[PDB]
Amino acid sequence: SKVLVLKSSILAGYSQSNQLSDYFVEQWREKHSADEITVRDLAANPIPVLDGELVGALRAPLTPRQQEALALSDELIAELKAHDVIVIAAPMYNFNISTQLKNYFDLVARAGVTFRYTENGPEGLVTGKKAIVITSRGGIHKDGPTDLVTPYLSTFLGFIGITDVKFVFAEGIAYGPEMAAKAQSDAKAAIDSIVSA
Amino acid sequence: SKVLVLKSSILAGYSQSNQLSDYFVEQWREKHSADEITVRDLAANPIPVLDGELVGALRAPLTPRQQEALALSDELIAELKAHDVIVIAAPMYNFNISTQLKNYFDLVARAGVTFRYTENGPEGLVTGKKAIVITSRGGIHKDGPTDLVTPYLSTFLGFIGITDVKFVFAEGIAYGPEMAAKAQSDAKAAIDSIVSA
Ligand SMILES: Cc1cc2nc3c(=O)[nH]c(=O)nc-3n(C[C@H](O)[C@H](O)[C@H](O)COP(=O)(O)O)c2cc1C
Ligand SMILES: Cc1cc2nc3c(=O)[nH]c(=O)nc-3n(C[C@H](O)[C@H](O)[C@H](O)COP(=O)(O)O)c2cc1C
Repeated sequence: SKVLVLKSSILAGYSQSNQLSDYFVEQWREKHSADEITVRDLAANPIPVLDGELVGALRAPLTPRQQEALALSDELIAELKAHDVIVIAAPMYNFNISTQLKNYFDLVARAGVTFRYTENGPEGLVTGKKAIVITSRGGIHKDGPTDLVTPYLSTFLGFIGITDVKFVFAEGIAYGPEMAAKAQSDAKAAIDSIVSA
Repeated sequence: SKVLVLKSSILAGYSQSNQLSDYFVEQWREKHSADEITVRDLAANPIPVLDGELVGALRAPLTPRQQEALALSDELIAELKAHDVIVIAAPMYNFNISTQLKNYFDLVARAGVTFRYTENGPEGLVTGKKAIVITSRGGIHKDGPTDLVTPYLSTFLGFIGITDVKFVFAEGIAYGPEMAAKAQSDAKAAIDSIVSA
């Protein structure tokens, strides 16, 4: 089986979500040693912003910049469709996801490729996947009205076919050492229950 | 009084939200001729993505790139604080706002500048504003679970102090000519009720 890990924090080795993604990988390698794991760091190797020129590349001959972004989109969709387990690190910045992750989403969502229209609605074409979202927050938003990230991720992932999503939260990072420790400990325990399922 | 219009679509003169923002400006000029209106097109003049280098500029001496982004952030916050009425065009792309608008948000949200921490929580420092969100959608999401854009905008704007927000929806653009006409007509009528309040 095949695991894809998508890192999206801008805080590099200080990132809470990267430390937790790295813990997931460690645990996965020990407990499922035959599985191949690919890590894509969307901050280290940024995906361009979706602009008018790029959306044209996805939807006459293309400019160099456009051909290249189509190629990238194809590469990213191919990689997603190639993996069985999708781990998405989704730190919350200003009540949204990171722009790093977003730009990835904007190249992956493509009609007739990752979803298609039917009579009874759109349906996703990325099938058979199990996702895990590792989402870190300075504050505490879980199950509250200020967490749009969680439902947005469920919505966006479901749209492209990924309806089996498990969320791992690391909240209250900003609230001192007991709380930041609690966040790590709680997230790791959640990861452990997933890895040993 | 002073009106700031923030355009965020990537579809230029084909943009539904830009056409509706332009209608708002037209109507505002006719009905409040003394008011000064500023239009900032976040697609035409893009704001950089918030990355590790830039967040450093906001939070030792800075690189050229960092000083410049601080300067930009200061300019954007100064402009926002200078206006009374804030019109934000928020087309929905892949269940989020545009990255164009987002990058603006990521430079405007700054502790001790647009919000501050207190004992009873954070409180916004952009006070006295009236916002209008003009949000366009191919589908129909209003009051449903797939509209995270609306609560995200309320949340993010409220965080920085902008708690008086009125939403103008133009939905079902993608559903043929009666529906796209309906969207325009319904949005314009909503704008009209706002402009003549
Ligand atoms: C740009 C910026 C924006 C942030 N916005 C929020 C916020 O909306 N809500 C919150 O609870 N924490 C916020 N935080 C705190 C982060 O969510 C917290 O540091 C989390 O650990 C980030 O994950 P990371 O370390 O993997 O990048 C923000 C941090 C930064 C850098
Ligand atoms: C990149 C892309 C993504 C889109 N995503 C959605 C979507 O999530 N939901 C929806 O209802 N419409 C979606 N649409 C349709 C737009 O919301 C619709 O065309 C709206 O009119 C866009 O505003 P604009 O013309 O001002 O840019 C999308 C369009 C594009 C270009």
